[PDB]
Amino acid sequence: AGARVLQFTNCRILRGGKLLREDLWVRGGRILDPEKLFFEERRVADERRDCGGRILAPGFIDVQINGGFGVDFSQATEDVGSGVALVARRILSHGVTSFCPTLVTSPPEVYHKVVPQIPVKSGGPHGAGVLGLHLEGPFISREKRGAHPEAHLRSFEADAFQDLLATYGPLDNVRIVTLAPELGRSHEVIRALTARGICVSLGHSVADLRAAEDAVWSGATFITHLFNAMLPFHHRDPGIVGLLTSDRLPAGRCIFYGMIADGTHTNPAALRIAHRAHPQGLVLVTDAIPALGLGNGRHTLGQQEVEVDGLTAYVAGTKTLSGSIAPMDVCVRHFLQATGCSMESALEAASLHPAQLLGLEKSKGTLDFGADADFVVLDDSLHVQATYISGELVWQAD
Amino acid sequence: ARVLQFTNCRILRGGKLLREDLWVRGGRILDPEKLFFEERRVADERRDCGGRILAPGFIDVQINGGFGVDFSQATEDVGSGVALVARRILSHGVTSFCPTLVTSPPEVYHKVVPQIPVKSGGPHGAGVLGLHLEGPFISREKRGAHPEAHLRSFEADAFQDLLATYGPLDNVRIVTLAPELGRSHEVIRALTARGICVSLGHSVADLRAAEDAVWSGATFITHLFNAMLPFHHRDPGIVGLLTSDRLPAGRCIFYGMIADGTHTNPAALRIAHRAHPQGLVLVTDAIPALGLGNGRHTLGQQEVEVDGLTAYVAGTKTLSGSIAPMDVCVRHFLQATGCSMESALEAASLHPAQLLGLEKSKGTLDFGADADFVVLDDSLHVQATYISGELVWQADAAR
Ligand SMILES: [Zn+2]
Ligand SMILES: [Zn+2]
Repeated sequence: AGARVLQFTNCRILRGGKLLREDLWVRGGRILDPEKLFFEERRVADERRDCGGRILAPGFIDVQINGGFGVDFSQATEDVGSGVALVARRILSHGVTSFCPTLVTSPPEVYHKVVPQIPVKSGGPHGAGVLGLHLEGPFISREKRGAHPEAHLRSFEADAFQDLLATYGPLDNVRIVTLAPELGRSHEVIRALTARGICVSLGHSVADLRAAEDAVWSGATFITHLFNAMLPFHHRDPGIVGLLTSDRLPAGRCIFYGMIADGTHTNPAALRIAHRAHPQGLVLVTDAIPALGLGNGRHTLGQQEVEVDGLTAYVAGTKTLSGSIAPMDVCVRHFLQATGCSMESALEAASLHPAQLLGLEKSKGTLDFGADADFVVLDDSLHVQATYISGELVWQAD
Repeated sequence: ARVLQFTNCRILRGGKLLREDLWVRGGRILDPEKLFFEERRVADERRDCGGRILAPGFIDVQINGGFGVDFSQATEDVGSGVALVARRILSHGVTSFCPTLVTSPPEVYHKVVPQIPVKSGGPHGAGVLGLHLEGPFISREKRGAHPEAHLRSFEADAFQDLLATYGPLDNVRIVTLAPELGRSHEVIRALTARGICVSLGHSVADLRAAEDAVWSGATFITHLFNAMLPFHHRDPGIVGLLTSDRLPAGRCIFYGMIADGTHTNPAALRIAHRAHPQGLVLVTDAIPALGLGNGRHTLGQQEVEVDGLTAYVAGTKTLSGSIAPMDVCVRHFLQATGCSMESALEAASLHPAQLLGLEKSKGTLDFGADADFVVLDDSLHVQATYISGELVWQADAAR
């Protein structure tokens, strides 16, 4: 009640699935109902900001990003925190206001050192907020390891959740774990992780549909880059993609799924068929690697060497895709162009949906009253012109 | 000239089940308001439907035979076999169909095609809308149950090669071919210029090849997912037509699906219906073993064995068509997709009518259309079948 009231005017705002010609009101970092404010507090805006007719949408949330701008999160470097901060800062210019630093399959000693150095952290002028870690691997399949090194894959059979605890170390900073559910004893691990509030995602897996459905019933709620590093859809063997159409899942519970809309990992047909089959679950992720923002050269991805050739990142010396160099705003615009969906659907896939996945939909991913005032200013092509966190301008184009 | 009024019914009209009466006169659906312009404003007969559903009669555009009849055999009485099938499928809710012939030697087409002409429906059976010729101009890689020995190609003289194979095409309504065949573009233009629907099937065509064939005039896909490349995130193949933005504006690509519970799992029916609901066409793809069950049968030049309710080419695990009737397919599609009753009924009637340009006379309960319709309960069991406003089959007479 003791903070300044900001009124953003001459804008279209994404609210309730629609672009509305309505002002955005903010105080103390949260969005205000202006009618409630005048009718209970009898207060008007302390400051007005003309948005020039542009679009305001909730800031993007990237739940799978391995690094960027030369930073590799899967390295136990001397200043891990500095690298996270650099990425957090730079992705503001991509419209990203929250993200999950992601680590790929690594030896346990890397997790033991890196994980405690990347805790949850609120966004601000210092960069997008850190929502917690996404640990992708090592409990994934050899057949679909993709860019993950075979030598550091692990399994559960010995002592299940304790094997995972010994591998990663304390899980306080962890928010998502990608695993392959066909691993023996995955049920016990999925129960333990979700009981601790950790989202379980299915990926890098040769699981069939029934195994995937079992994993959802155990508590899994996410699919890691749909179509990538999993078996294809077959009309008598649907695999993980079949989760998008399954009627055997808990009634009314939304299974979410990431898609990499960089133009290389999935064709327009795949983005369209998923968006049409299950629009509410689609989550845009960058799956970015350290070459994000650099565009070329040799980089690392954990224990692997990565080479960027043209606009595509491969494990050095191979034709194995190893992440993306497309920032989130590029993914949003590509998803929009490739699917022919509405601007609202593209913006929701990059913010609302990841927020819902993580249970944050009351504070992030929306412009609803009471939510955090994390939003981006967009032109009609969905180019980012400005980024706000807690109602404060934290990045502006030039 | 009698006016029939069906009362106490829900009718499928405009994509909705409406509690409205159905009026019929002269074999056609009647606008009751037209009676205000005539001398008599009351029906000559009223039929209380007990709250049941009236829907357009099913249209099966891919059925190879059934009940011991194999359309792809040059027997001494081809017409009698077609009539037998036509008669029996009334009990499955089917009031029109396209007898389908599989890959055969040219001598079979020359004898059989002239003996299966278009024929209106009636008490003697479902109407014949024309022939569906599936093959022989299809891929070796995806020939399925079609015999390798009788596949053919176009490269020599294209449409003339097709004419020499089939003989005169007057009775032909659909041709399934693989568009990656050389000179397929020419054949597709020639067929569609003559009013023949071209369907893509038994093909390893990539998406671009499939889209090109649509631009050439193709409007149908033969049993989606069966005998074609899978949906894939690098190149979706023919299935990608359901999501393509590269097709002629305003053209609905239609696609058949076999909803027998064996040819495609529920995920496939769901993913297609959600990606492109307006194009989905239910076909039985029935084979001569329909209604006979286990044992040895034929499918054209092939021997077929039905073992455990599944049809295979004898001595193989190669699927060779279906033994599920259309009403079973309708109910399976409904249950498997969770779609509306209206969507399931439209996929079995409206959509195949639209494919064939017949939506003003078949596949609808619109005014002026042919009064071909079925009486259904809420589980979509067919309890009665009407053609030209006349009752031609009834499940029982308990009511
Ligand atoms: Zn991955
Ligand atoms: Zn076929």
